[PDB]
Amino acid sequence: THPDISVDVLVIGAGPTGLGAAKRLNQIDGPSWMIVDSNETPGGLASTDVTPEGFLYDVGGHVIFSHYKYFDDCLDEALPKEDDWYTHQRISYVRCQGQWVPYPFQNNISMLPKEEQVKCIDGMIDAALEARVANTKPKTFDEWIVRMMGTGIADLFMRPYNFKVWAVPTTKMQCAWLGERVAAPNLKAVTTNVILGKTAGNWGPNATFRFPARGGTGGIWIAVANTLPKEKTRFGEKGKVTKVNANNKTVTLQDGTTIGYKKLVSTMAVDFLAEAMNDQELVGLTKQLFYSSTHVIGVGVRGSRPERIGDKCWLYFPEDNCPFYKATIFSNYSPYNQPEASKKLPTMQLADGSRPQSTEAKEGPYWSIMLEVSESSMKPVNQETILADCIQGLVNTEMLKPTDEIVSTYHRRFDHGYPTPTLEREGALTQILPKLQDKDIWSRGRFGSWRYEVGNQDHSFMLGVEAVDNIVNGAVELTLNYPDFVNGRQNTERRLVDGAQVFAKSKAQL
Amino acid sequence: THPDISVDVLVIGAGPTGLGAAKRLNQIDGPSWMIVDSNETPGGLASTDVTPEGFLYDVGGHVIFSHYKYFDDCLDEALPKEDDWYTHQRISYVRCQGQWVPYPFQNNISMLPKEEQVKCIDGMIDAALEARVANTKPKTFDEWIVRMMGTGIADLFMRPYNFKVWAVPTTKMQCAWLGERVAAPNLKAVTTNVILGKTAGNWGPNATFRFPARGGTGGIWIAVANTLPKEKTRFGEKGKVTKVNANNKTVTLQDGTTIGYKKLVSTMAVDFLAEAMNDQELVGLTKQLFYSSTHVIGVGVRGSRPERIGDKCWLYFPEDNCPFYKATIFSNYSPYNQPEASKKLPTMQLADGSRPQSTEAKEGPYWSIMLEVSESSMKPVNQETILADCIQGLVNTEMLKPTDEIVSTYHRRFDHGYPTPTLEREGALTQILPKLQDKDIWSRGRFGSWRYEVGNQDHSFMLGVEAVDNIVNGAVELTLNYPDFVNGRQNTERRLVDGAQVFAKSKAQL
Amino acid sequence: THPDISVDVLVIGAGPTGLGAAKRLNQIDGPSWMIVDSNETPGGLASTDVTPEGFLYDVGGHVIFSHYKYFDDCLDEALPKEDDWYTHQRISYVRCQGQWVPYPFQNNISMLPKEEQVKCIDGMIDAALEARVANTKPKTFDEWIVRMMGTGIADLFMRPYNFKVWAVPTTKMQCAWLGERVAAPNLKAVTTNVILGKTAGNWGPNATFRFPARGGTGGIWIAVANTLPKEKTRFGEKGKVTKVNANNKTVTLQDGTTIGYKKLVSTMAVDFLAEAMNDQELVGLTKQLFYSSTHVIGVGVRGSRPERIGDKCWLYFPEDNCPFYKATIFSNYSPYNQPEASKKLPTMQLADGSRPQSTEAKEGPYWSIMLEVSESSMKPVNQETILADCIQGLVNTEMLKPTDEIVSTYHRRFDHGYPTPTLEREGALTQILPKLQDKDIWSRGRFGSWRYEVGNQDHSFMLGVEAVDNIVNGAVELTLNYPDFVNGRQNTERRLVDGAQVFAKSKAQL
Amino acid sequence: THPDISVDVLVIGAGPTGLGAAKRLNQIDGPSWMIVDSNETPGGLASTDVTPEGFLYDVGGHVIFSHYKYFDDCLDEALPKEDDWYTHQRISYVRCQGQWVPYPFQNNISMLPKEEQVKCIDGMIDAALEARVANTKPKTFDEWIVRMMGTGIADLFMRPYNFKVWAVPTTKMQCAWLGERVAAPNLKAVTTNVILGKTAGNWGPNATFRFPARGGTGGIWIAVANTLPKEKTRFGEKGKVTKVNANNKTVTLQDGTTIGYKKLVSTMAVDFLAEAMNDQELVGLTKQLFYSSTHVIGVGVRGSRPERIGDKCWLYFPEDNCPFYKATIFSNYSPYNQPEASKKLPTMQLADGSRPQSTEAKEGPYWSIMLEVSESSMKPVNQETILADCIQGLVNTEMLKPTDEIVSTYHRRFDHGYPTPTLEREGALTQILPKLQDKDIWSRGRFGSWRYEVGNQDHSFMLGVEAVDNIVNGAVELTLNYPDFVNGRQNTERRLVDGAQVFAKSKAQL
Repeated sequence: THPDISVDVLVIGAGPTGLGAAKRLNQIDGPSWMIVDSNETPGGLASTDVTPEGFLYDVGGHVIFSHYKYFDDCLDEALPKEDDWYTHQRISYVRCQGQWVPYPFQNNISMLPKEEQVKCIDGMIDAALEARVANTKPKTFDEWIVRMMGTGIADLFMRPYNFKVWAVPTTKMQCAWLGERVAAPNLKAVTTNVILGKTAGNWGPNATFRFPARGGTGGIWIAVANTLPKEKTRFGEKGKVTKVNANNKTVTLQDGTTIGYKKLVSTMAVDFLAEAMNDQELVGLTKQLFYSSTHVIGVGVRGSRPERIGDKCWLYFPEDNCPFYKATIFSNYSPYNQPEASKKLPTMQLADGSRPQSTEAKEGPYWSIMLEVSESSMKPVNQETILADCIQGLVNTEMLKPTDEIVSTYHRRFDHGYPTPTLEREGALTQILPKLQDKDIWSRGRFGSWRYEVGNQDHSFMLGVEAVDNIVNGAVELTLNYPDFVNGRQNTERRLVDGAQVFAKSKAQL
Repeated sequence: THPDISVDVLVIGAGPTGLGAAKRLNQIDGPSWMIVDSNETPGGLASTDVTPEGFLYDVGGHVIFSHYKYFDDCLDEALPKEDDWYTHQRISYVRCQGQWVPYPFQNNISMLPKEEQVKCIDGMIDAALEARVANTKPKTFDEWIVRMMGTGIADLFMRPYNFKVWAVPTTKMQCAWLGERVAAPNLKAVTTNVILGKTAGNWGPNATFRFPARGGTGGIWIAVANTLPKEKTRFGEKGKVTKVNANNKTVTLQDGTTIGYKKLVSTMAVDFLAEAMNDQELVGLTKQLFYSSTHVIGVGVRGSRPERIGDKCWLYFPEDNCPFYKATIFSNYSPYNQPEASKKLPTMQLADGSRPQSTEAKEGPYWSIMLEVSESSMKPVNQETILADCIQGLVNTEMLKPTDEIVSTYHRRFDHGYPTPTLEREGALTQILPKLQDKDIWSRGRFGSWRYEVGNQDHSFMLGVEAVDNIVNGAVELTLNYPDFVNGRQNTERRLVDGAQVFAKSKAQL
Repeated sequence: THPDISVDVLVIGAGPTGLGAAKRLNQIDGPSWMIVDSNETPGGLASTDVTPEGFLYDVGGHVIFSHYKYFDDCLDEALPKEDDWYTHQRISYVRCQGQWVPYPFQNNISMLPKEEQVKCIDGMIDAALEARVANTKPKTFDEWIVRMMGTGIADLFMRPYNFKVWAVPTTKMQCAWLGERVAAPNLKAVTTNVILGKTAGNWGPNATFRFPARGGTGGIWIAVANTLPKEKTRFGEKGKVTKVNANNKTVTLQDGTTIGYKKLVSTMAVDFLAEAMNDQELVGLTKQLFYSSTHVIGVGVRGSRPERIGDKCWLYFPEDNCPFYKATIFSNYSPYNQPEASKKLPTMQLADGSRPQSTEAKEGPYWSIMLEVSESSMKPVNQETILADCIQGLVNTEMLKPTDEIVSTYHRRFDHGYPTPTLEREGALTQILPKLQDKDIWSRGRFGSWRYEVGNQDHSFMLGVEAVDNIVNGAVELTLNYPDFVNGRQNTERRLVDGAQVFAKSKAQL
Repeated sequence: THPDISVDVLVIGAGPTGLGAAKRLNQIDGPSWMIVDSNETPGGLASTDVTPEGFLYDVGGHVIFSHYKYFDDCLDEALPKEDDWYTHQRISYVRCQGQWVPYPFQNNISMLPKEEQVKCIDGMIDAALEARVANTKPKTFDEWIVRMMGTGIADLFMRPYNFKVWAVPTTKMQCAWLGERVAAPNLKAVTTNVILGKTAGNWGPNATFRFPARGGTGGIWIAVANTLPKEKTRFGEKGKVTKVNANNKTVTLQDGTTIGYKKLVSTMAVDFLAEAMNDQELVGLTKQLFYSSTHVIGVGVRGSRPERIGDKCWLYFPEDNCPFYKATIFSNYSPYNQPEASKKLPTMQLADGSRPQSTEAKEGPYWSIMLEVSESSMKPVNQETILADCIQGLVNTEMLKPTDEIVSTYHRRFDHGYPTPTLEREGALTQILPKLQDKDIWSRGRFGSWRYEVGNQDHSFMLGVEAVDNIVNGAVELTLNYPDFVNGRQNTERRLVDGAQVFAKSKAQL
């Protein structure tokens, strides 16, 4: 029997990855292609939400630092105007004992109490002395932390914070994933900074970043998707994949429409993929993979941006005085993330969780905060209380005075939030991925390929892109198999306009 | 003024690199392309010469181990029949103090005299003890050798041999070039072999290889070049580039024909390239690069293959009893490298350089030997005596009895033999290569890009191929910039028939 | 009430230690003194027994190597004649897999099977590599063995042998005791010896030793004791100490005679001493100390000394094919340890445990063998079978052919054989010894002070000597508290004739 | 010919060493003995001088910390009353950049400027990291300093101070002497002190010490000498040894009197001894030794003890703002080192070097300061200026305000001040000392045996004591040959009343 539609390359999911695939496919204009999504709005986890009070909220506050000139070109195409972007300097801090410690924590010990400085420097001297002699490699994340920082920093920040974010102990995670993630503190420099009381907040890929002026990060992907031929796309309930038959290479959607593919590029969660395939081997294989759900909490609060907050972007909270691991001053990114000052809104509550002194709509201005709370089977959260706990933590961390008027509240739980880099991960993936590809299926993405090392927006985009480029031009998928390689360099070869396009354009010219 | 010919991509040189470029170009069938060469026969340094007495000789006995399935595919295309190739197991030895020591030398100490065994194991223990404590990296090749093996093996083999081949001391070469070249010996295994008297000759990329049944390795490249459209090739005095004007992107040939290009893939020696451009900056820059001239000596000798030689493939000679650093029993590769048994040839001389007892044409059978002798400004040779010294060395190494009858003598001096991995090399290349590419000039190859690490046949072929793939598809030149990356893996992504070709073929089917 | 006898210094036990005490006391001739013993013959554990068939047997074959010129002087006084001593070269071997491996075992790996040479050298390389980096110190004997030699030599010899002698696992013993006992293998020298098949049997304090011509080693202490005033000695049942009252400083003998002292030098087993004091604190403290019983076996066998034995002195047996840890060819020391050639003796049995072919008294000559078998609560023995098992071991080790005729059989069990250097030892001794000295009691000797490091004959002699010299001249007991100090030097200061004696003589001369 | 006097043991020199010899000889009461000295007052370098204004001064402010219970006993005998001694807690500082840094300097980095704190901690980190890997031993004192501390502390304190005291560079001195002298800083504790701003002034043999109430330290040795039989002594011009004949064992004094000896204990400078013997070999050998002359400066100053001085005992001065390496607030030791308050004295000068405002004799109270200034051929001093320069340095170091009234001035040069522990020292001594003892001569003392390690008062006393105890009782001279052994322990064995004395007494009681 013949399928309703038949393409050479079928792309499932219109998130950054699938949009990357579609962008490269459309750039080449070679094989016939088609992209579907169960969501009427493209963007996936990189989309933006809006509260009834006019407050924008990303999925955990995203930031663009690209290793890819291609990604750069696509973004410059989607939003070409100068005033489409705001450029921001990275201002990051860590909350440790009533202090704001300049990121990276391990490099700013000088801003700690003396008693803790002692412990940290001690552990550092220990770890350094042993590292001078070591020959083996760290087995676990925890081991890597101890070797690179010391027990002082490990117990004061690393262990509790990393459990607070990853929802698993650092002893159950691997250590191959932190090439450009976790900085390795140098003893001499650290102690020098402890003596001189100076700082060093230059380390990190996020040195200087940019953010879309309007519509949040989702606007970027809507704008990108708008560069694609509308007829080659299928977003909404009409594009929801419900079945995948790999034996005869056909995908069945929600409405019943069947598509035939020669090559499949799937960016949905790989466990969902196996579940769709009805391949018990692959289901059982994927069920060895571990992830953590993400709770995104939004708070819109009345008043000018406090002096206490300043130009802070995002902050880490390793302590237990709050349920969230990271907060973001969203209002600092773009004035269009929150309502204008002339907008009148009623006070929902005070930061202490009591009635307002007035239930009338007052003017602004406003500012916005976005918190993230992790969940797993090792770290459950209570949904009905999590908002109140988040606000209460905002009080306890001196983010909000108990007199501060809360204008809006947001809360959304994402089942698949983080692809946990456990010890069993590669053991599962090196089986799952090659077996999918032998059925001509390229499963890529934050949950398609499950590798956090390369699970950022640009990374995903180029996962889709390189998947397609592999399928067509036999290119090697560097982004997928060599995270250190791609993250360690400036990828300037692949562009939105290639020699193929140029030469063909000059070919049809005559 | 207009050029006589205009192409999008112009390829200079029909060696393995240029032919790689041409192969990928012709595969994609995108932009207009043209390949030229000053030689009527394609193959470059990978070609085959023949003596008037019917003996075949490569340029140093070229042996194939491919890291590239693309290279594999092109070869399988050029010579498709089963009987086009002969399969051989690697048999390699090192001549050390009247002994044949199985490659790798550093792992077969057991075949040495006891005193030297002691020296070697001593040096190895020292080096192993220091390595347990080392935190820095070796500055020079010499340092790398001492750290990895010890002064015993260093003085007994590594230093004198490496001078004998590289024509420069090991203290003037870098060490970043020897990933899969030099084997790092393990103390425990080495000593265990010294105890048991066993051998370990499985290390090396050459474990098993194949050789073209006829026409030497040059026949391979003729066969490859024959798969190209004849009209898009220009081989001979008509294809000799004498001028390169990068400012207006035009090349002028010997006959006067001018060819305009948009992109230039040049495989000629980079210093010759600068000389052709008349770019004094690039001339002065390239003249900082170092190379060694190579003498190829051939000796056809009467008689069946001696028991003493056996099924040996190639042999290394670190000592000073001979001027050559390597010999190759070329007759072992294919029975068509030398005349048939029934062929009658007069004896030229005995192995001791004396007159034969009979100058009449006698029957065979025959066997063949091919030597290589380095030359530089640090290691000058005398051409008028080098043949006699090579034969005399063949006697001194007990390769030939002084009674053996020499039937044929070959001798050729290639001015650009080896691109020397000096300390200043990268210092020059990181200037030269980017400046050329800014003039849209991809200078690739053994002397186009000057990197021995990746200067083999497959390596060169893929230098051209990936240069083109970069120009057209924006792929990254992994073979050029990341020799360890390409050498340490199995490159299976890029094939002679890609998804582009397949999908286009299915599109022209309807 | 008054004591029957009153002396300034009382010496209990006429073993080497007590004899040392008595010798220094008698040299000084200062304070009044007296020495008692329960045995009519002085010598203690360094005495000789005789079988009814005329075979002499020490207590485990004793060998004299002196660290003390004083000990030397006393010996030269007791036996001054040239023919009172026989000089011998140390010929020692280890029985491992049908092989006689030259002592020290860990330095003569070359005389082992290849398969075991490999293991041993592997372990040595590992151990050397870790030792290059180590900064701590070994906790136990076992750890010391592993760090210094490797798991190869450890499992092949050190562990099984050291259990076979110490009657405790090497993990329960300390490592501070082996300064001049166990040799530390040098990797380079060892491997060089494995290469050249050479030997290294020069290590050890026992380089060239002497042995008393007549009466075994006991004759030395009889001869020494015969330089003491008979009236100041009390050997026999009359001299058996059965009570010690430290409060009023009185000693009650067997017959009831009471001896009052100002200072007490006790050489009996310290636990026995506590039991004699009826001091429960000291009994409890001493019961924490650990010792092993020693079984001494003797075999007189008919025939000339075989070629298979040669000039071997003592041999170690790490394997389990025999119950004994060491054997000694006693007949090699002196021709008087065994009956003369003309002596006629009946054959008791054959070496395989069967009746002789002839029960008549036949001529010789003869040779003698002495075996030692350890016993503890971790290594129980069966006395009724131990002799037969020892002979069987002599068969299994190719010491005795089953045809050999056994002329005499000796067996004696010494309850206190070895002062086991357990981990708890110093923990006990550093309490026991100072608490005894506060009661003016110097407990010295192999079981008086319980330190194997310094439990040799000369060591003991000088333990008594230095104890007295401390009591009289306030000399520091270096032999007791600094075993490494006294063992690592040539003690030439203290002589049998000192300046005091000289000047006193020259004073009485006028 | 017969000598006018004949003794068994002759003791030259009535310093602490010779007095030790005399004390032990007189204790034993064995051989005949005699002690001579060219000085009518016993004490040697440990004597006290007095200025005409009634100010006492030792030879560099001597402080007693005893390793010897024997030394303790002799002192308790000489000055038995409780009020004969004053007890003081050690208060020591280092003058570095207008600061008082608590001893030891290397452990109190916290009290330094930040810029120098950084340098010091850096050097410490480097040195620690290298030390984790080091497998050799330091060759020179300088090397030891760098290894144990770092280039920071080395350049800031160690090098300049140690030159300022030893009068030779730290590169010319050996490192085998500093066991209990120089502290080895622990990086962790040091950095902890730097963080917390804490201190650590507990390290050092001089934790709590005592001082003779009257007559300085010389009073001690006079009091000791007064416990000897006067007839066996010979102090002054009569006891001046001018000639020594070793071949016939006789000594010729100043008056011509000859004394025959069987054993000689010389405590005079060994070079002077060789000069006295006219042994050219020994002179040539002794002149290979190196010493440094010591200048002692005294300043009596009017006024109550300033708050600026406090209860400071002695202070080190590494900088070049003064010529002296050490100062001692001698007035803090005893109120009897300086005149009583009611004493009336004129003012010699103001501390800035001008006339006083009043040349009339006013009252006190007073206080005293004693400086030490080294001299050699590498560090020459000017005698005529050295006093004024010392006072000027007292001004520059803010010890004396320029208004301070100087009451008295002392200045004495000691040709043999310090036995410099050079690299050639042991090379000379291991020849000189044994060759003297072969002529029955025991050269002991600060310049008799020339070893600073053990050149303190108690050390010297016990050098004589142990020399004699070796001559008589064959005791080992641990103090001479094993400085680490004696300094690292509590020597409690040898007492002023020994078992010989007790037993002999009790024997003469009956």
